[PDB]
Amino acid sequence: SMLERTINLYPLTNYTFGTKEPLYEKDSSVAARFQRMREEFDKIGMRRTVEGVLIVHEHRLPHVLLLQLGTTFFKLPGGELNPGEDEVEGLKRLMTEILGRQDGVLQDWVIDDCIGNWWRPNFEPPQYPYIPAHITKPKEHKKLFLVQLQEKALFAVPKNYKLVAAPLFELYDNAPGYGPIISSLPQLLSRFNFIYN
Amino acid sequence: SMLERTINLYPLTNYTFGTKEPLYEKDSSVAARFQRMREEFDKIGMRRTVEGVLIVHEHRLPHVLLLQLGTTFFKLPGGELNPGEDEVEGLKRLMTEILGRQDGVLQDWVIDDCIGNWWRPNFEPPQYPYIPAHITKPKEHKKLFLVQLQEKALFAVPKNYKLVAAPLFELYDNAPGYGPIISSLPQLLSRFNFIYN
Ligand SMILES: C[C@@]1(Cc2cc(-c3ccccc3)no2)NC(=O)CC1=O
Ligand SMILES: C[C@@]1(Cc2cc(-c3ccccc3)no2)NC(=O)CC1=O
Ligand SMILES: [Zn+2]
Ligand SMILES: [Zn+2]
Ligand SMILES: [Zn+2]
Ligand SMILES: [Zn+2]
Repeated sequence: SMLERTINLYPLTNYTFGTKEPLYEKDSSVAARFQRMREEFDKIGMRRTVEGVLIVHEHRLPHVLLLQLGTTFFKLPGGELNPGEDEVEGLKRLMTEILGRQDGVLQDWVIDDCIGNWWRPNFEPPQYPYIPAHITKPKEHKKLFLVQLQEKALFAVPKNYKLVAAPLFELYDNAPGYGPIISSLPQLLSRFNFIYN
Repeated sequence: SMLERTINLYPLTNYTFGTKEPLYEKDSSVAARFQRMREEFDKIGMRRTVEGVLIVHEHRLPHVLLLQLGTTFFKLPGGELNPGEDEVEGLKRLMTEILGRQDGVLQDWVIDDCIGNWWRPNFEPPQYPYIPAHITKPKEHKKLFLVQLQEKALFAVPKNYKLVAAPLFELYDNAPGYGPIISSLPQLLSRFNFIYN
């Protein structure tokens, strides 16, 4: 009857958030983003994106680490796989790129849980947790993984981003604030047995 | 990188839906429902409810089996555990009670996946996929399980219910139609690798 995965959470105060050089997006606008998505689809097919969910707590209240581009959109650490790249090795690479330390000490990322899939049917913003009706060639597949943090870690945040610890109640039913993926993280995390260490 | 659970789905046409005597709710109204919930909380503490998600497909389109009380509210097969009752044995008991055959042939329910948790903080309708802030004594804990169906099965539907096969797109973002639990099932099922048999 214990069919739940057990996940160790540690206090937000256990983690050190340093700073490093800005990390710039490949697209300077939504228009460019969808242009490049069109160009790559015609060369190498469906975009494969991976996103990591990193959880901490304070006073046994779970928080998801989000990356805020200045004071704009919130995103999960993650991004685009290269063609032929393993999903898990790819997320470890992208999370090292985004939050990895300047002193070049290896963070040990542990990824043992897929927590969802999202599909983009067109070169447009709408994404669904399923392939919609009549769609044979989705333009993007996004896969979310739960990342088990070590007890303590040093993270280097690119100077152009803020790292925010978002409590679940704030995500819940707040698609306008966070979009349909991050806003459904409370539902997607409810199945886990969190230890508050 | 295959961290997904693999789930066999079969066609809706593989399953036989017979009929049996009505199965009446213990509460004749929302008011009675919350009254009885108050009375039991003071005797035996937090209500423990279990709900099963049974999935089929037609033409590789996944459908969740819902029970419609006449033409009213949609519910998952499930209900209240007795004090000291195992969650999994309890859901098998409740699903036998609701959909079990009249000829008293055993359905073999396979339950290997928790897909979420919901908490009712007050004797009121609101439920959250987490224990809300300042709540030490939640009044109900609801646990959802994915039920792996056999290739073929005979189900006996109580005459006062309809068994509806609901496609995911219809559930998605339709809390008004289905409430916050069923409406978030597409997100909660997205992590599974469905085989369409
Ligand atoms: C190639 C790369 C690498 C990348 C990831 C991030 C990033 C993701 C999440 C939070 C903060 C930063 N910025 O650049 N460039 C892009 O424009 C998308 C992408 O995958
Ligand atoms: C004790 C019991 C048994 C039960 C379950 C169902 C039922 C659930 C889902 C779909 C269709 C029918 N109706 O009665 N009586 C109640 O009033 C709640 C409960 O747990
Ligand atoms: Zn504390
Ligand atoms: Zn795909
Ligand atoms: Zn077919
Ligand atoms: Zn509980």
